[PDB]
Amino acid sequence: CRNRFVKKNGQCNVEFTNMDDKPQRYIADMFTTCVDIRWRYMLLLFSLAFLVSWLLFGLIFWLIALIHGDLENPGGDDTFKPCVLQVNGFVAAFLFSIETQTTIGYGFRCVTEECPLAVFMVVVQSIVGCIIDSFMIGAIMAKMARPKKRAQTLLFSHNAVVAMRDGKLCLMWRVGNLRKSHIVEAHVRAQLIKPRITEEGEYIPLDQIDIDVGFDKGLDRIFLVSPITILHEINEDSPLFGISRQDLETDDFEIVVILEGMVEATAMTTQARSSYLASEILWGHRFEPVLFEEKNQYKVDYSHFHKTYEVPSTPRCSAKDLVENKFLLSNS
Amino acid sequence: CRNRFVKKNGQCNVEFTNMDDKPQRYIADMFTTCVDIRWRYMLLLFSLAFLVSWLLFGLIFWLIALIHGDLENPGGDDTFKPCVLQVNGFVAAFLFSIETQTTIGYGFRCVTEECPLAVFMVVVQSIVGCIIDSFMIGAIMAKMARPKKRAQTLLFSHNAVVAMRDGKLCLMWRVGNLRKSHIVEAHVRAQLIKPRITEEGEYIPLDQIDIDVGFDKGLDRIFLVSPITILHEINEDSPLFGISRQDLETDDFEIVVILEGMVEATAMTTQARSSYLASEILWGHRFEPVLFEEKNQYKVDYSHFHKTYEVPSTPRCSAKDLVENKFLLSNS
Amino acid sequence: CRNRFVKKNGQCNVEFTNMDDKPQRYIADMFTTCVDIRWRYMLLLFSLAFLVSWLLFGLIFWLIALIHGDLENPGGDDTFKPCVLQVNGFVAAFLFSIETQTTIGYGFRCVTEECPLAVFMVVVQSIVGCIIDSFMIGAIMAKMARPKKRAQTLLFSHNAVVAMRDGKLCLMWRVGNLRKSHIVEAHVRAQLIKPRITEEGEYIPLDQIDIDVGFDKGLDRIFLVSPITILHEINEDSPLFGISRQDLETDDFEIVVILEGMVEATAMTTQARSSYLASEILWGHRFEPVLFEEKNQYKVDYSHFHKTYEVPSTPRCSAKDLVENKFLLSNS
Amino acid sequence: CRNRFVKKNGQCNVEFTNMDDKPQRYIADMFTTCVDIRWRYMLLLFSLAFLVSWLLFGLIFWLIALIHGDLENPGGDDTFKPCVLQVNGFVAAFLFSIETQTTIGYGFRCVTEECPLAVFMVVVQSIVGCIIDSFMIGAIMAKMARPKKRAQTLLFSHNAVVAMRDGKLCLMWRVGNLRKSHIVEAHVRAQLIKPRITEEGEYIPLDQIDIDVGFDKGLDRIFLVSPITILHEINEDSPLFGISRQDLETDDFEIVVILEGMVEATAMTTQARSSYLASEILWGHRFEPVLFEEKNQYKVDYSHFHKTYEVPSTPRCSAKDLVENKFLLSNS
Ligand SMILES: [K+]
Ligand SMILES: [K+]
Ligand SMILES: [K+]
Ligand SMILES: [K+]
Repeated sequence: CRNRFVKKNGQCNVEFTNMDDKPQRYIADMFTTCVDIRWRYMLLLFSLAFLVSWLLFGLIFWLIALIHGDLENPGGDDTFKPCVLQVNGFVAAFLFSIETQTTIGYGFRCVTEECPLAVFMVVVQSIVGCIIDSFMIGAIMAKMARPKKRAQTLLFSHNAVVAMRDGKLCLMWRVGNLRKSHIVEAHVRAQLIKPRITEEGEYIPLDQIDIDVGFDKGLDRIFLVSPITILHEINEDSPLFGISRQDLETDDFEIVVILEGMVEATAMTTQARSSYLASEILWGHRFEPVLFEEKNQYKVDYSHFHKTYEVPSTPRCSAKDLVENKFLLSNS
Repeated sequence: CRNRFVKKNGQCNVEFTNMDDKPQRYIADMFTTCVDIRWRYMLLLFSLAFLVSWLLFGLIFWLIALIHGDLENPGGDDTFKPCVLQVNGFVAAFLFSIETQTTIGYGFRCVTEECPLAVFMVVVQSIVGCIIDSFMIGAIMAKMARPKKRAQTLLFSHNAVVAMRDGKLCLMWRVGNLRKSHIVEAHVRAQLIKPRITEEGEYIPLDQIDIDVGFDKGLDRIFLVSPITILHEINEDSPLFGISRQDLETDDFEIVVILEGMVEATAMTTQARSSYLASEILWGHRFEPVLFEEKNQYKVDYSHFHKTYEVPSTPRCSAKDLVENKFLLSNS
Repeated sequence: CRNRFVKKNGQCNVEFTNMDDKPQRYIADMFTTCVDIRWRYMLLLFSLAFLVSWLLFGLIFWLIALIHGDLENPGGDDTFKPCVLQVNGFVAAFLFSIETQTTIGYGFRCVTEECPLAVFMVVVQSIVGCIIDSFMIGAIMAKMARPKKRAQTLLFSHNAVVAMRDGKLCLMWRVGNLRKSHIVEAHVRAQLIKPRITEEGEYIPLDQIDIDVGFDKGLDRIFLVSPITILHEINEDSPLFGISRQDLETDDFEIVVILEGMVEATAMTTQARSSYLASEILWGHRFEPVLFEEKNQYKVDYSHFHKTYEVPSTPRCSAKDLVENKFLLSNS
Repeated sequence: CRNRFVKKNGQCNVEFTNMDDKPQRYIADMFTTCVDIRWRYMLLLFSLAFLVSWLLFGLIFWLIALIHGDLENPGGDDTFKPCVLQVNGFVAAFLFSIETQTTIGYGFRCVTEECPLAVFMVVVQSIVGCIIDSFMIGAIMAKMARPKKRAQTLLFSHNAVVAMRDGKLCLMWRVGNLRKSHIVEAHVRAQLIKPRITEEGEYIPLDQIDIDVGFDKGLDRIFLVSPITILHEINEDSPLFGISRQDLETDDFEIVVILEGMVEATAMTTQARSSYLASEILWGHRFEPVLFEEKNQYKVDYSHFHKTYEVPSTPRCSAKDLVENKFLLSNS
């Protein structure tokens, strides 16, 4: 009866455990994780970094002010010039650190030509400042631009159907584009998922078996404007070959459907997924047409996308029987 | 007689309606939309964000100035130090907010060490400032760099022709590069569009049928320097197999041509398209050569690109007849 | 005798003329051109933009200062507050414009709360400022990162050779990686270039004919660490099938070799090219091995890369003859 | 006995020498190198650039201050206005240079309307400033984002095994994903590495021979969630065809395994590698299942990933013998 390996939203149902090296391997790939975490976390993270550099330098400057004796003479006089003007304490040293690294530079607190170490520190802090910004930009740039978001404007039919097209019995499901932007170099893939035991007695917890959508003839490549109906012809080499309408309400297995393509604007490949259980496949049905001609253009009614209608003319046996039977009649 | 599913510019003629979830699905993919809108909109949008953060913080600062009693003593004295110097009112609080977030920091209005909340607010606003900038950069970066713009320096012939090459009857159309930059890993695809009814009585509003350009042999991949003429050999497995010159002025259908490749500079796939109606296909014609040798290099005259000439030697029947007839003569 | 369509550096020898729409099509694709121009031009271009916005706003501010009467009272007094402090003339108005847009904000020239138009202008200029920066970043980012630069660390043999390998006569040329960085998902392509006339009497100025490197079997995909020798087996379906050693010093044609792959760091496809004329192909030679085992690793001597040695055992006739002859001996 | 061409981490064991043009070819591709060097080097490099521009301009400003006579009158008076206020010497000129290029602009040192050359210099320095930043961003952006880092969250089995599946003798190794992020458009490749001599007596130091993973049928493409076991069927066309269990402890050769795919977030192809020596291949073993059903989802125990168990039922001869023998029994 259960269960489902890929959910309908495409989300995969599985978890990794006892991975061992996970910590040290994630440090090297660390950038990859950083961009998948919630915004608030990536942000708080960066503000944490800012805050830390501001405090660090602030301390240096305050230390410098303390030792130089600026805390007691922040503004100096004819006989005395402070390292950095107007640093009277911690908060003052803090403010100056921020003003410097942010490049606001109000100027009320200001470096003088006196201390080479203060000057140096400012130099270092400036450079540092650029570095952190650069990381933030890249991170934000990257995360903002993730192509997996496009998979949410792509659509699969809630069900898959089996039915005759041009003398052949075919498993079909539908796909559609919810944006007027194109999916470039798009193509599809399908797989039958279920556990099995090889004739040698080897148990495969879940075997993934290719469902042929026409890859060989280059037919898995699609041009997607209006919703396309995807066809798997069930034949000798099909994993569904010996399955009939009654085997559908009995058998336990899963079909996984994939759509890969490039977001038109960024040319970044996105991968959309969904799944049909044997109990989500409608035998003897056909998809309702979503496309019609309004005279000087075409329109797509998306409310008909998921809808199917009964075709009582449809055979209830397997392709296998269907074929075999043909060769009794034709054989006699 | 009508109509056309893809226009000649490649623009697709169709519209989506009754999409349902459109709003909630567009929010998750929201970045994808943001980059396709007109510049002025993306910009005004960002300036809207800036303006909003400036006003927001300005209010905070003004509120802080008001309560602290700075509005009445903006410059302070020996006994009194304001939260932020020189904020006498709304506009002053506004100016300071901008100066801070932009990092101009003229310094006439300046934070003091007095209020931790003012200090904090400045901290927050600074961080915020970086965040908005980062988004703007990414957005601008992205939109500026869109690869679909390259499709406008790529070219299709205004017409397609049918004619004999090396003993075979072929549908041909032409493609060309208008930049001296290359289209990397380029390849082509073709499809016949028209409504049809399966032998089972199923209506397909528009069926998309592959036109073989040599995909199987890897011949759909092209190296495009000078204009290339693309050939579809019309044979047993061709959708045009049973079509003759007279069927061209009668029949209603459409041929869709695609060119996919990578912009040399960004290596981002662009997809160019165009279309030929049965009435835009010239039977019995041939393309005028645009390439000639000037002795130590080659030149392309692009004014000859679209031009075709009559070949009266050309057969007016279908490949089907042509073949079948060959097997009467050779059969007798 | 001449000439060469692709030079040895990969540079293509051809020019486009009479393109017509070139100007209006380049405006839409305008970004693509901007990144291919020399640095100095892209830079001067941007500094031109900066300079133009600084001058524009400077004028506005100066106009505002003039009308308000600030030019005569730049510092104001108890009874008079200028729009922007310390603007006494053109250069002053200019300096302030720059200080504002650059966010330096020394603060000597500073906006006051008086003029909403000055304030507004500052607002506008700030926003504008960000916009130009963003473009510069993207442009610089893009151009700096162009993948076509990697093609200069990729290498082709100065000559191609023909010779026997495992009982088959093969055209071979060599390729090599000059960086320890990998070329990801790399593959090769070859083509024979030369003008020809179809049996129908149609002249093709230059026909491009695929040279099979094993694409069908997936053998055109290579893993390139040490230099690889690329093999074209000359057989029935080869365009070189009927060519012998003597036809090489006579015939005029060209072979074009391509290597496509992804720069490991940016995963951006680069395309490297080179060319062999019939007179650059060495019949009866073999490449000198550049790889040898030094015991706990391997080394590549690149000075042997281009070198070839004579194999007098090599047949001087065409594959065609070679085959045909085999079937006399075996036929008698 | 030795040695290994690709290490187990994927690192390649080889070195390039006598490359000749290496310096001039690396200058054109210079960006590619810059991003592979250690952070500290790329950073120090950039800080070097900053420091150099600060010093350069500082000198100009100091020169200008010197000649104008500002060094003796940094603050000016009613009758005298300095080029740049408050530059009394070298360090002062330095500080101002930094303040300007960084856009901090404290304002204590400030340009006046007096010198057009000082003004000009500031203009130039500002523009320059933007330029360097832009490069730093791009560099940091790029390097931070390198897709080769993802290959460290991808996994190969420590050993490869040979064993029967569904009546066929197969070489198998395992692959797994250590992140819950997907590897998009992933596919695999395998190759047998070893030196050989063609029947013509030509020595190939290392020949790379394709191991068929199902490329022809499109089966080399995988959907990787849980660890997949990769199968090479050993048959007539297999390079391992004539190899038996005893040939494994004798022969010296290497098998190289590759996994190519796209980092889900950036859609940038990464290439992962590893290697199995004839002595790292376990004949007669089978992989321990890492996947099991916990009722409403699936889990992967990664500690079982590398583990194999003995299958005494396994034949010790080559596929060749195995086949040939079948045709004695069936032949008699
Ligand atoms: K500033
Ligand atoms: K200032
Ligand atoms: K600033
Ligand atoms: K400032």
